[PDB]
Amino acid sequence: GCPRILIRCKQDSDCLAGCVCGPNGFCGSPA
Amino acid sequence: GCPRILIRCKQDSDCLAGCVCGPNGFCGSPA
Amino acid sequence: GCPRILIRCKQDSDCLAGCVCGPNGFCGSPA
Amino acid sequence: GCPRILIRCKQDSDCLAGCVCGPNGFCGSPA
Amino acid sequence: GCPRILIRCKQDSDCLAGCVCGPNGFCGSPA
Amino acid sequence: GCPRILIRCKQDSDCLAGCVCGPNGFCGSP
Ligand code: NA
Ligand code: NA
Ligand code: NA
Repeated sequence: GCPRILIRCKQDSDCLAGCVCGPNGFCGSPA
Repeated sequence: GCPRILIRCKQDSDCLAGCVCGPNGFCGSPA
Repeated sequence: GCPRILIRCKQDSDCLAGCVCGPNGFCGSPA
Repeated sequence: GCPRILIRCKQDSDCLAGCVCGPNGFCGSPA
Repeated sequence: GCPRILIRCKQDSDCLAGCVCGPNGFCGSPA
Repeated sequence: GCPRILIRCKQDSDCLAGCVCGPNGFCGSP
């Protein structure tokens, strides 16, 4: 799954492996 | 999954969620 | 001390060395 | 530019390269 | 523009914003 | 002290709070 470090993002490729960019503008797991 | 950031460790609890302290003294995925 | 990177957690072992999982679900110093 | 990881700071040197300490005590891009 | 945190990768999307996955299997700045 | 995340550095200001740029070229505890 996605690391739980808070990282702001605008798109999914901004995030670490396993993550997508959530509607809150942070990297998160895609569940 | 363990995050793939390189983190030096002594013991498993030094590591982020999903990780253990591997043979080579870095955090990594179990086995 | 606990590094001042914001990381969400469920239990203490989710956090980096020096940190515990606070009642707000973020890593921090046991102080 | 400053990495978009949430990191608390009291002064710019607390942050990663490219970053300054913003008005709310987190690391961010200058200006 | 790539943060200088050492992160191992298999593909560019594994890396933070501004980074690509070098032939070295680490996140780094592109050309 | 300093987090044990590997961060490459040229100077101390490249590092997180409590850290300096050590002779190994990485941020560490002073
Ligand atoms: Na831990
Ligand atoms: Na710094
Ligand atoms: Na990415």
